[PDB]
Amino acid sequence: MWQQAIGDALGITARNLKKFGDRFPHVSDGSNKYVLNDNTDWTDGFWSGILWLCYEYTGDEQYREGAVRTVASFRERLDRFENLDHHDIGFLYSLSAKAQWIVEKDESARKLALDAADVLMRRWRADAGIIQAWGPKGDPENGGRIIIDCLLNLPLLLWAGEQTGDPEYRRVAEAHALKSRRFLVRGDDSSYHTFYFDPENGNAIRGGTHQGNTDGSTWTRGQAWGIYGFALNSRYLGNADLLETAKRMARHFLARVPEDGVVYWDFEVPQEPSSYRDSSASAITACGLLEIASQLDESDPERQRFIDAAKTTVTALRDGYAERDDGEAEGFIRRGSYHVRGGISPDDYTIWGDYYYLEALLRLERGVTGYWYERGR
Repeated sequence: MWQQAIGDALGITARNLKKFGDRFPHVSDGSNKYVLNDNTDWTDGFWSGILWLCYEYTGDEQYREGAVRTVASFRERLDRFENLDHHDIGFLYSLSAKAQWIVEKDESARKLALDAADVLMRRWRADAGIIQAWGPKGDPENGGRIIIDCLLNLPLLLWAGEQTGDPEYRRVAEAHALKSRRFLVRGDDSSYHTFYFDPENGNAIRGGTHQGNTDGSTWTRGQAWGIYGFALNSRYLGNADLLETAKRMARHFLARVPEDGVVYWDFEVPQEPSSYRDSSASAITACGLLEIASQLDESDPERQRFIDAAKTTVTALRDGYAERDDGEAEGFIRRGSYHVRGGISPDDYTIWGDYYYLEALLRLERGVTGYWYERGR
């Protein structure tokens, strides 16, 4: 049921590793080819994650060697602080360095992830009680702004806290998660993409976005980050309120899934075929649904409901969006969208969409849960 889907991903990945060399895929732009970078964006970790997932599934050394090389690249990136003055250190290092520690207990990789967690900790703004998402400290524009995507960067901090025994990691992560719940999540279970606070006292100013259709709309990837994000923090914090929020956001998302089973880029624009989609949002949600289900009691009927919804989503992605390994295609799923309003790769491969699609497949087929937290823990 999932073997063929994984098989195509494995083949595409093997081909890509040989073609990309030491460079990293980010997104495609009008073709079946990825545009690469030299480990300078916020998405490089997803490539590492894909490599580790392929290794876990196959045991094929080619994937491990590729992943190990990306980890070496990440050490170099951290030690020269190249484009890391933002909150995405989690996406970057949880899926690469922490991932290697989770996969084979490599002490060097563990150290690198810990070093990265320290740099992320400096994104915390005590006066505002939030982790600053973008820009330098005190930035007039984004100095007191949080983004819902940040929930996925907290796992690195939480993991580090459990590794070191330093209570500050969890304190900072928990505060940010709770602040995100109160101000990013809406009363109808939808969500804002970003939220602004007064840098001086942390008081709420307003919610808004630059990637969703409007400040009051529902950017689907943003909603997806909430679903998986609140569920991941729920696990680490044993916080029932965050799990409840994950469930609420998931139900909201599920009720707005179109006919073919894959969402449009925003829930509040006409849900019409000529409109852009965001396969990555559906991929992220599939993982979030499975994560939520894993935290529910086996006697809870909604548990199997979410599991089945995740399966339906992955099948929808496979059937209508997945690329077959035709020796040319470089992405797993089509029609992801980076920045629709900005006209940036609105109908393309997204390395994060590819990563979550594969993580969902690995979860369903092997019970492999990715690299957000330790296994059997």
